[PDB]
Amino acid sequence: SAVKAARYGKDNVRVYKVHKDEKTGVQTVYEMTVCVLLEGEIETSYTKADNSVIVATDSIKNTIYITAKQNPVTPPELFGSILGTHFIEKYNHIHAAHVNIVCHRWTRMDIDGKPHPHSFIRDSEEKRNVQVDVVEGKGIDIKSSLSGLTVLKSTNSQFWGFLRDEYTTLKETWDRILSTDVDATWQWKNFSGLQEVRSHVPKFDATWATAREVTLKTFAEDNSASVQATMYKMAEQILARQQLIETVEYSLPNKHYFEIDLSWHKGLQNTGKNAEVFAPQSDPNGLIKCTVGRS
Amino acid sequence: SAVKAARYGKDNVRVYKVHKDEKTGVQTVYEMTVCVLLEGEIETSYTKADNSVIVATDSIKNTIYITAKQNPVTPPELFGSILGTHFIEKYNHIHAAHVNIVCHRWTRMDIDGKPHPHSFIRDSEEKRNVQVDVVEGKGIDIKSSLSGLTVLKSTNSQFWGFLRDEYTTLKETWDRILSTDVDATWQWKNFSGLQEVRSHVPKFDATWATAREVTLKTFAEDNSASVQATMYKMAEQILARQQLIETVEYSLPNKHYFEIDLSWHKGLQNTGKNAEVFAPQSDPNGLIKCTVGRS
Amino acid sequence: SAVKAARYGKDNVRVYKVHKDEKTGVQTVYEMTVCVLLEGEIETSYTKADNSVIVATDSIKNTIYITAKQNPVTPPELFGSILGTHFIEKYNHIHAAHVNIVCHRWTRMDIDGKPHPHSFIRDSEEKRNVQVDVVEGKGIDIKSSLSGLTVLKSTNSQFWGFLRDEYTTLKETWDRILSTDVDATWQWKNFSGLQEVRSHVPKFDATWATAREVTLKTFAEDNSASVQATMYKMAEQILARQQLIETVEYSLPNKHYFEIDLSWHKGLQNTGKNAEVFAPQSDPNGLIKCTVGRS
Amino acid sequence: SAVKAARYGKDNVRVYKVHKDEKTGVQTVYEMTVCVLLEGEIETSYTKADNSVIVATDSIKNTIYITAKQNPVTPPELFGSILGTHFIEKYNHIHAAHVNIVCHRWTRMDIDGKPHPHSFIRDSEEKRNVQVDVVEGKGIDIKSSLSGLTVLKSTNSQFWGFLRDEYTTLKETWDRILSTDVDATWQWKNFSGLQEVRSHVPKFDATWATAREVTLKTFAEDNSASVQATMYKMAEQILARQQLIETVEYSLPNKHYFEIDLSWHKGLQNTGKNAEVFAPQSDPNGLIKCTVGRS
Ligand SMILES: O=c1[nH]c(=O)c2nn[nH]c2[nH]1
Ligand SMILES: O=c1[nH]c(=O)c2nn[nH]c2[nH]1
Ligand SMILES: O=c1[nH]c(=O)c2nn[nH]c2[nH]1
Ligand SMILES: O=c1[nH]c(=O)c2nn[nH]c2[nH]1
Ligand code: NA
Ligand code: NA
Ligand code: NA
Ligand code: NA
Repeated sequence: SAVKAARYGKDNVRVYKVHKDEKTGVQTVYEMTVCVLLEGEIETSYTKADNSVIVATDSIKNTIYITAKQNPVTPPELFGSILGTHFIEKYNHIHAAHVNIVCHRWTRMDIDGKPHPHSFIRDSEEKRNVQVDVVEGKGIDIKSSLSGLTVLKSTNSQFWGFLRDEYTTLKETWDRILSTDVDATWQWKNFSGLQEVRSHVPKFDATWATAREVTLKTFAEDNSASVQATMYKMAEQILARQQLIETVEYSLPNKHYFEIDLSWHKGLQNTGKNAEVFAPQSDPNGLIKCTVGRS
Repeated sequence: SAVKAARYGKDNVRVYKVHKDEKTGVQTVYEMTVCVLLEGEIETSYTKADNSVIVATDSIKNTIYITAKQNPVTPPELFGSILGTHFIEKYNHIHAAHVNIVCHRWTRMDIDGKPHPHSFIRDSEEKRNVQVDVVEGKGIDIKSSLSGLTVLKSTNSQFWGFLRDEYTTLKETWDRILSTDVDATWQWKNFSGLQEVRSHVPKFDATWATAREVTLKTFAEDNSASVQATMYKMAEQILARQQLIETVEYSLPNKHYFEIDLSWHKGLQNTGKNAEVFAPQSDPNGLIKCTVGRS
Repeated sequence: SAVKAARYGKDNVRVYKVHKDEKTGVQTVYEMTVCVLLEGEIETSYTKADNSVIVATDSIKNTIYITAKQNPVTPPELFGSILGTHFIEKYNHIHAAHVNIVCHRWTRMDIDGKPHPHSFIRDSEEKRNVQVDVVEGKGIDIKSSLSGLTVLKSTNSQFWGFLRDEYTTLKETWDRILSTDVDATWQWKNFSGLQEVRSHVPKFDATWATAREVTLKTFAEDNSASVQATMYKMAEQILARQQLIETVEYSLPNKHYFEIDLSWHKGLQNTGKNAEVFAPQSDPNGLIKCTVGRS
Repeated sequence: SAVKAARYGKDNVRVYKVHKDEKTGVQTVYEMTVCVLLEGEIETSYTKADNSVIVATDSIKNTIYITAKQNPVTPPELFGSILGTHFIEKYNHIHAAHVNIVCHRWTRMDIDGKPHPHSFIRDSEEKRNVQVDVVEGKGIDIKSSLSGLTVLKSTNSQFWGFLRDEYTTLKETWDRILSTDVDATWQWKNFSGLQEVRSHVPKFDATWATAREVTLKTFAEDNSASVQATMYKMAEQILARQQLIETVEYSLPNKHYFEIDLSWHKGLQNTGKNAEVFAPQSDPNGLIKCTVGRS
């Protein structure tokens, strides 16, 4: 037998960081969950009990906090690139660092219509994430994303004209509910290393903002022919607004809301145009995926 | 043996309802999870296999949808009272109906600075809940609450002067992080029945708004001596602003953020005044409770 | 305003303990999650920022580990009683200690048909729990339970003869699936203090074993007329086998499995006697409760 | 813009199936959660609102139940292959079917030392899974796995000799706790189609059994030099016992149990040889991965 692939490190490292402006008293907080997995000349730790090649996961944990202490933790694309670069530069035998960061929301509170200098609220479990793969001799590959953005529209969603055969029971509809949890990923052009990442720092926050804004506006305004058609429109627009992105990926569940026929009860009408009460379905759910690139 | 207590029904009933304004095109959505448990002369279903006394849980489920179809689902205090009242009035042998409602957030989207007529976003897993106990001959007892309101302040929290003995290792602090998940309950004066509940309908939304506003403002502005002291201030203010409430209950975890001593590493200073990077602790957590009433 | 009730302490304290037999090499592990909440003359911590009355939750945490170090952690009824007793005896102003313990399963592995001296497997998320309320001048009240015991029977469950009216759509059935997650609680006679608890130590493990054995055997062998009827039989038997228990409580969801009519597809028969494929329903679910005592 | 990749279908389809022996009265149950995602000439559903190319996800759901009705659902490798094959053979424009199956445990109960004909218990959340990719012109690729197998050993785990530098604080140890959640995957030689899968049916259950048995025995008996070294031994043995497997993948968290120094309290000794009480750490955790193939 032989090791064909191997990576190891520390997962689920919770990190908080605060910035305090000594002049204004305004404080700003950041919270994330970090995973760092390393690859390199480490096969003998698996095959020969040779731990000398292992950078202990406990040490990787320490390194995550130390790096957050000495560097900005925002935008996460930059932090992840600095962290990953550290491992491949520090250890000669480590050749790739895989950094995943989940950013948690801490939005400044408004109290009496004025932003508070040091109080925050978790407004939704929506996350901003990055996957930063730092590979020696192959630069830095970054995938940025937003996830857990849960939305619903109560009309202006349709689904008709689909294939009908002996397995089909679904009725065509010209007016249905559409609800999903948005998982959207934009994949950046390869970067040659940390300097190139630094040269584009402002584009990371800007592109995340565009992705979110396009997602929400398209969802709200598209009289949707299907999840497929709507998600494609989102991807197209994001690609047109940031030329440094190569592809856009969407992963969308169709979280179904079923009509409830109540005509068995005193002839109550609750279907079609009379539909007011629906049953949200926890499972199963449609799952619709696509990766969109440049023609 | 004998039945000392018994209640049964349907839990986890997901319900959506939409309101459509035919004139303006504006739609409004409501989503909840409902539990209804009944008590009454039902002991023989347990002791003698006598199912004739059982209103099937499947039927309770149907009744929840039918009631949502024929009545407003807001405020949840009203809906729960109508639902509970139905069971005790409809079935002679049913003497209590216990209705729990969890309201899910569907906040209208703003697109290009203008509210959208039929698109919504789940802004946080914060819930608005009610527990409505409808008991024949004993009126309606309502407990309203907000839960899952997750907040953090990065300073203006203290904890010193606590008891110190041979079990104590915690250092006193004059500046720490405070984060919690707010669970706040206001208990209403007993109502004699559904008419009395109806007579106070506007106070339900108003009191929920006050509870939330007081929670947030007190959390942000109190230079906290402890969780205990801060939560008490919240309770006091809510009681002073709604005389129909008898008590206010708070349940607050202290979700700890620990300093990370990094001086072992190149003498890095990250404690006390130099503290920037912290380790959020998933567990354990302090848990602080109190019920506040009128003197 | 005034404090009407208050309790505080530390929740979610994970604890592991190992016992090593120096003679045989056999090791035995215990793992639990502990919550300790205290009551007493502590109202001024809430109303006057008087932290001198507070035993810090961090100290309660330390005390949990120290007590596990100096005392057996099994049976959990005993450990919880020792822990709770400590707080009310150690602190004059603390008058009640509320101890909740969740015991996690670590079952010894069998390797090549022989029990292994120090390797364990988590065989199910089924828990064994206790709630031990130690109240000064009122002894020790213990509620023991098993929870998360998930079971299914594929026949010998029925439900017919229930009430039918204009809200009823459920068909009567003489053969259905029954699945539930068992939550069973036995409430012990009040104990005057720790000595009395100690005098009954062997009965705690024995009664837990009986409760589980009765639950499983009754579930498997009862041709069930309803959840209500079956759970009552379980409670009766447990009460008859341990006279130190006063009441038995069951909390059982009916986790529904629905038939799937496939006759629309090539006349496939999958209902009634031909039912082979079913759709498990995640929600909603029936919820059936009862507390059984002695006549 | 252009579609670079696309797949869609139904996720989280819960399925139960029962087998009844008319002669013996013995019944056997199977429960799973199924996902089916399709690829093919479907890009116009995304780019041109052309739903004619869409096999509705609702129809995919129906097809999953119909296929379970007409075919054995065990072993899951076979069921997934039959299901995936159906879609690519039935629809000319569908060229790949991706089938994921999670099998849930329903182990027959033993009552009074005798196996019960129709009562089952969920003994752990451990799952048996398959990923079956059916691609037209490229056969069937199957990955089988076990997951959520949670284990602990209280000694005979070591970790010393790892790299030590300015980022290192971890002490070397010659006796520690090792606990993990086993995720083990065996990847089968490509199969040319469903007939070839059928020709190996008995090997699927046998290889799952071997994987589990090897996992448990190696975990229990290896005086472990590291997670890396131990997992490699498992992979090697599985590969040596089934020549139709090409690679074995392990994904193992190191779920840390920390010593608790209590010497600050009355000089209590709870470290090293005196270590009895430990603090399980929920996060962070080491994460160790490797894919092992044939040399
Ligand atoms: O938008 C939709 N896309 C689909 O592919 C589908 N299938 N069923 N319902 C659906 N809705
Ligand atoms: O606010 C706090 N209250 C407490 O009771 C406590 N105990 N430890 N830390 C604490 N912080
Ligand atoms: O056992 C049952 N009890 C009930 O009360 C019930 N209601 N619907 N189905 C049911 N099954
Ligand atoms: O088995 C282990 N492997 C590792 O790579 C490691 N790092 N810290 N502790 C560890 N334990
Ligand atoms: Na390197
Ligand atoms: Na009545
Ligand atoms: Na006392
Ligand atoms: Na095809």
